[PDB]
Amino acid sequence: TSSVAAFTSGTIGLSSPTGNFVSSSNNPFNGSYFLQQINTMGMLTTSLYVKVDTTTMGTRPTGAVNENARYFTVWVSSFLTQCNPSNIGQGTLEPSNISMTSFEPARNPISPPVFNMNQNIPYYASRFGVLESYRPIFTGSLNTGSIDVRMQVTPVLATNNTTYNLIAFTFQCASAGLFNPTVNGTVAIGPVVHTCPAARAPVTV
Amino acid sequence: TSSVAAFTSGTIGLSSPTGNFVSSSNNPFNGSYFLQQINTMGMLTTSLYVKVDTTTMGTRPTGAVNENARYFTVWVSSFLTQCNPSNIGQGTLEPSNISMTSFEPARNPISPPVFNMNQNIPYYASRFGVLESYRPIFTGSLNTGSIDVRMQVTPVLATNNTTYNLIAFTFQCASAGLFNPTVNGTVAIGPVVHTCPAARAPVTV
Amino acid sequence: TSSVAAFTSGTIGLSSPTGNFVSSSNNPFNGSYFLQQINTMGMLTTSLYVKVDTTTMGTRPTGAVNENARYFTVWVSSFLTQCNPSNIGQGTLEPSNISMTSFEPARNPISPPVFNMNQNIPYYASRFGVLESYRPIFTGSLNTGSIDVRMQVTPVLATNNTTYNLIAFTFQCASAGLFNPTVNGTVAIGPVVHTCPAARAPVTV
Repeated sequence: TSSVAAFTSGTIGLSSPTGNFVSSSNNPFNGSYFLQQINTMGMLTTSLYVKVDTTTMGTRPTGAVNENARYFTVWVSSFLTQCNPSNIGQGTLEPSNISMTSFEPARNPISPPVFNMNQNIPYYASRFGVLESYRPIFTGSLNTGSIDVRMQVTPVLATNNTTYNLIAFTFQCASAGLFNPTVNGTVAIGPVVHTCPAARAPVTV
Repeated sequence: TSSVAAFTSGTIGLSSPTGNFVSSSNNPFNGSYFLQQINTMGMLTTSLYVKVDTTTMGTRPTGAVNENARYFTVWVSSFLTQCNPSNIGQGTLEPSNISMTSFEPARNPISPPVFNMNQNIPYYASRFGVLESYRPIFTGSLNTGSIDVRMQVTPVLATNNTTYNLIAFTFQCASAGLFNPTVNGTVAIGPVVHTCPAARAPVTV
Repeated sequence: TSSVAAFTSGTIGLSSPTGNFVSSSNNPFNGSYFLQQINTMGMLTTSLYVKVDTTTMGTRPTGAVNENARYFTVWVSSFLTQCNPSNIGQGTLEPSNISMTSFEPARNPISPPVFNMNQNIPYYASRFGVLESYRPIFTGSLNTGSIDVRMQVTPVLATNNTTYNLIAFTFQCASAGLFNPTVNGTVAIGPVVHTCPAARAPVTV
């Protein structure tokens, strides 16, 4: 068995808004993504692109509190059926017989707050970990400014009363606009690269 | 065959100014570098050191526009003959029969503006991607302050009119001086480390 | 022999305060750490967690001259018996016959100031290289605010008069409190990830 493994999911051209992301005001929406991870001997490197198109993201409730939200969270999961809040799709594994457990991040020993999926507050704010600064690309009148991303391996309490370790990425826009229904266009960000310890070196199924 | 490969170019001495770098005022200059790259199963990691010695970098013209310039760009290329704006030198491949195409970055899906080499405008500002913060080391009276580095995989229209994907690094100084002919010394920065998706896993020639 | 190798030291529990760290007021103290490193074909990646508990860190002398320190340094070393200022413990190598010399960082060609362990000032400030921003987790009255980490490969003159290359991590707290003996609690930070070139590709003993 290889001491190196890769997982890829999403659309190479950020074309299919199958991701379920949530704004800091608890409004879900849809975005495209491209996720490319490698496990090198127990260290997980995750490369993530995200794109949100106002014409394919869904309904933006009016109201100051809803339109003025600047943050949104994307969950990267290796438990694509048991615990997958953002709906990361099945992808491509290399070697093809490698277990998805090869992309589970190690338990985070700083012990951040649990994301409790049983209380149906769908927004979790990633807060404890590295903050990286990005400038995204726009089209239309949408202008988020620069976006910092907080990255935090987090225990997620599923409805089955068990905790699973996922990576929360919270995108922190400098300016309001993505969630204001009068503002239109697209914002695309990445590659957002995160490194953390994996639960294990790569294992075959 | 190997799922991991390495490319090394430049000199550890940082005293061979063969790099063709360009200030935001469109003034070319000579600088030293040391580039060490690894491809791990389709993920490209780049370590770059840059060093500029005012006595070897070439004539610095006077005038506010030239002397007050704080930004400069270095292009990292895997197409050393066909599209190599900053003159990355032939280097060492491990294993020795691995193809340079193993160090090609994957097309950036956020689609940033193309660098058109045919326009005879040598400076391109890296804008879209991660910004990392460095403190460099100086000698002499030269003092750039801290330097942030923006890192962007970019399509480049080469002089043969094929489009190639390269990595733009724009170094953003806090203080002017590097391009002031009355300010002398050296500045050395690094290791500046970038991760992005490669176009492929490693392949032999 | 593998072109990939791993080293792990410390405890995931972050409750064994055997690390010897030093504040900016030259006061030593004890902390817990969990260090996981990988060498991929000559590229060294370091994941580091640090935790400090006021009940186990040791005596914090009184007086603003001591209590107002916001910075501390942690030395990551591969020379565990000859040059190991923070007392990184023997750990676990994968594969088990791989040399510790596989985790030695390459000499830093920007040539930052040497740390001479034979003289009597224990605090060394990491200055030259990347600065990364983290938010840590607290318990108790302790609040350091956010913490930036400066990461610098550094020549260290050991007490045997040989110079070794090590990695200096200086943790820069936004607020004082950690070294004020009337403030109690814990602070845990990470994963702090650093990449730099290794002195060599992995080699077996």
